Amino acid sequence: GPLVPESLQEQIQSNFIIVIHPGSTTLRIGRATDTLPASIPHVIARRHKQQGQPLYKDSWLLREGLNKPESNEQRQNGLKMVDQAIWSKKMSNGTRRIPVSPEQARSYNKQMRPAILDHCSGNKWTNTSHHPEYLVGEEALYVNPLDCYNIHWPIRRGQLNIHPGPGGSLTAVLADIEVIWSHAIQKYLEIPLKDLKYYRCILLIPDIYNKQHVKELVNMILMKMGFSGIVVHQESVCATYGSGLSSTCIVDVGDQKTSVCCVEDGVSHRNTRLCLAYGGSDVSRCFYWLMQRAGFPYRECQLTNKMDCLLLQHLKETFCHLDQDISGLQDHEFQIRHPDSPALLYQFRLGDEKLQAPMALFYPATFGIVGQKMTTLQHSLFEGKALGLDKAILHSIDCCSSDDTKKKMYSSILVVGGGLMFHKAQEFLQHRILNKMPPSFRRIIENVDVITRPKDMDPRLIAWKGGAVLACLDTTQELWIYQREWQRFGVRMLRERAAFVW
Ligand SMILES: Nc1ncnc2c1ncn2[C@@H]1O[C@H](COP(=O)(O)OP(=O)(O)OP(=O)(O)O)[C@@H](O)[C@H]1O
Ligand SMILES: [Cl-]
Ligand SMILES: [Mg+2]
Repeated sequence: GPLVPESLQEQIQSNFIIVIHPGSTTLRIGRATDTLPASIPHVIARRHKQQGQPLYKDSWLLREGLNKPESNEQRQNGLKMVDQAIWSKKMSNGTRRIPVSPEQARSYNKQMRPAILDHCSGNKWTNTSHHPEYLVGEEALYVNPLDCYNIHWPIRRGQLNIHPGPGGSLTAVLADIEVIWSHAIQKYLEIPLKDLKYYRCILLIPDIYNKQHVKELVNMILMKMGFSGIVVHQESVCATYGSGLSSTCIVDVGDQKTSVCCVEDGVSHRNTRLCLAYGGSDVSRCFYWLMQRAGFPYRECQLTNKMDCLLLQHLKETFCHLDQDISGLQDHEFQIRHPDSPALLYQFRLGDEKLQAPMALFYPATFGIVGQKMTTLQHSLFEGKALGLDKAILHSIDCCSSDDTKKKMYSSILVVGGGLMFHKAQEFLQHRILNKMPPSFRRIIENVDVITRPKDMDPRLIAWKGGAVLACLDTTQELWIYQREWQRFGVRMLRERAAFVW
């Protein structure tokens, strides 16, 4: 409650604490005093050192296992489960939702031609005339695909993006992280790197984390970048802080990973931890596939193409919904303003695809991913099969030992991150939870409450905000690990001094 005059707010403690929340697609970074953190595409373009090197592009909306022999059938059967769930749920007036045909749409759609809004789109490729060794964030996304740059996303599906080839070693990934993080600090926080010695860092990490990798990051923060101290915490607990819910089931739907777990007073219960290998991006790809069947008028779209991918993400965020009551064929329009093209405006007609795609989050077989580990527990048949979001929430809560805990968890489900930012998502999910949960508890419990915009904030920023909040906490004074303790004892510090059980 200490209100600080503007003449002094650059001198309070939290002005010298940098809060860092990495993501597969977006880095969120800022001073603990910033109201909004900077949001950067967590990506880097690196120049070739020679002529005639093959262009490496990281996968984004594509991933392994989409084209196995079984992929197409699995996709089909999932979409039938989605459809069954859609039909099964009556509309507000109590009637059935009348399905509309993809073919009916296709007929109208591929008579559609784009109009031009402008001769030039108004966007251009990042300029690389001066041969930068690298580019970061949005500048990286806008590198002409024909330029001699490899594109690297240091994080995929919420873990370090290690893979065969250039940029895929642990060391390359760490160097890319450092370059990306350092660039953001100088450019957006406007903090010279030589000054980091006066700063401390709060690093948010996944609920289920990799000890070795966290170790490395901490080493990077303290030793390579020059922060004097650091505090590491799980993004799930931070989410609870940012939202003000001491006890709650937390679900973080990101672009590529979905976390579920139960948190009780700053503690994520290991036995309740689940990580699912899908998120917003999978929905984006699915929506694309559905739209193609409806005669999607942009016919030269490709999933391997960054600009197209931004378009698909955007289309999903504009059209997709989880509202039973929005039905029928609707007339829509969208723009394309890519570099090297005109500003284009497209008419087209969409039906159930707008609802089917987001619901694949509850029927993830729809993604048609075959032969991959899809589910992860904290230190198998259950892993290779993808688990719907609601089943995961339930399963997680069911892994609480106490029943008073469970009462608390069913009663409060917090949903965080961007992945589930669809219209009516809160209601939609609250409805499934009621019907799907154990009926014994459904009675004992006054209501199931799903929270999506707590305090009416941006779900993408809740955890980051919690990180800042964590810096103000009294118990936090004892969490800091400082450079010299690290240089000396290293990993021993985390075992001794981590807020969570290392
Ligand atoms: N209004 C919206 N409607 C639907 N989806 C949205 C909306 N806004 C953002 N998203 C989605 O949120 C996802 C990104 O969420 P977020 O930035 O929390 O992920 P991340 O932290 O980068 O990824 P991860 O947590 O998987 O590592 C993207 O798939 C994006 O399309
Ligand atoms: Cl906000
Ligand atoms: Mg995330």
